Amino acid sequence: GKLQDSLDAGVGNLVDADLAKESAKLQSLQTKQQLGVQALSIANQSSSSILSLF
Amino acid sequence: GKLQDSLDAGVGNLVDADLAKESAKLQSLQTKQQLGVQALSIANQSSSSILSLF
Repeated sequence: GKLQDSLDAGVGNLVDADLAKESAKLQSLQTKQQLGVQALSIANQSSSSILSLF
Repeated sequence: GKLQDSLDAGVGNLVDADLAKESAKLQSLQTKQQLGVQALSIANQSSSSILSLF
């Protein structure tokens, strides 16, 4: 029984993720995605300024 | 008659338990069991703290 518990703990050490770090990574990536969307939206508009020259 | 009495006394010396110590160990182990149940119940709650971070 003790050996089976040790094997289960070892599997958990191998594959289980640390959700506390993921809680910060998620919010950081959401903010980064919003700024990326806004930057691409600003980038789309570059051609519109040429109309002013004619 | 005396020899049979001595044989019975020797058997009792070999196998009979000393209940005076058992009376103390019983209460000590009941307290130990209560604390073990409470400690395991505390340990079951480790996953609840993760929910607060999301």
